[PDB]
Amino acid sequence: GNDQSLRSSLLGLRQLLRELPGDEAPLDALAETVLALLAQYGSLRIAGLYRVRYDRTPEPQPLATLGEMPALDADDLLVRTCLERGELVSVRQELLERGEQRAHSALQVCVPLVDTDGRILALLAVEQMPFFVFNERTFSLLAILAGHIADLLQSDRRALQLADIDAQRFSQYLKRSLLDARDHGLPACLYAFELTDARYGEEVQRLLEGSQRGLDVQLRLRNDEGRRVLLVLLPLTSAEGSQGYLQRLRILFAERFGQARELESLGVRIRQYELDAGNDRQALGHFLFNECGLNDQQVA
Repeated sequence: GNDQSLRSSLLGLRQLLRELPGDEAPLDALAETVLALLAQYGSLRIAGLYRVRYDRTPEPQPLATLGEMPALDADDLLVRTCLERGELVSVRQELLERGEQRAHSALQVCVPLVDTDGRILALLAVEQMPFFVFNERTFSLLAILAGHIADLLQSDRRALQLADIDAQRFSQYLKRSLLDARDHGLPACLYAFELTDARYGEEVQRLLEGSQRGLDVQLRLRNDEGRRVLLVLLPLTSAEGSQGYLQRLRILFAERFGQARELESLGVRIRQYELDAGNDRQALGHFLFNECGLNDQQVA
């Protein structure tokens, strides 16, 4: 619902990124797009996007602006606090209620774009947004969006990392889904498909791999019982979405194989794990290693 809008925005951004020449710095090239996306989700009126250097200081000249963005500062406390802390920070509501923003010449909120490593890539500095959005629901969707954007921009150093790009993407997406769940209660779903019948194993895996679509990420593995397992993560997906995912998958299996066969008749054992906040912090381990028969060398 809300989840598909977010996913759609992120898929749009990933597409632009993928089409980018290659001599072009993604943060420079797509800055206006990133600012527009942030503006749309936070109903922002006046804002700026700034590059953040390797020492957590911002470059004063904006990559992009929205509305009548002022020049920055000299050492604005909100700007400093945000980059220091690597977290979103806001002024107190009462400053806005008093009308004290023009005098005091202050911002309203600062949002850092931090990847799954805790690397700060960019700063969103908001001068103006409507009072009715100056709240925790909005601040939270900005933080969610800023993190996923930062992860997508992280589109280098995998040209310097040793792992298959597919394993690298699954690992990053999983960590991010864990943060989305722990920090904001956003849902995601992991499906594990264990292929127990070696006659159909090959073609089932091919069908499953071929089904991959927008943001879903997969990892091909062998478990401790000798059997192929295909792990599928559905980021930013509610229960209605992840249940719908399997319904589509069953239709696909029916096209390919018997309409008179169910997936399970092909030796497919399905296991599912909904990521949560109230979840056990060790329960994902039991799912992955034990239930799925995997190990911490294959999933980390």
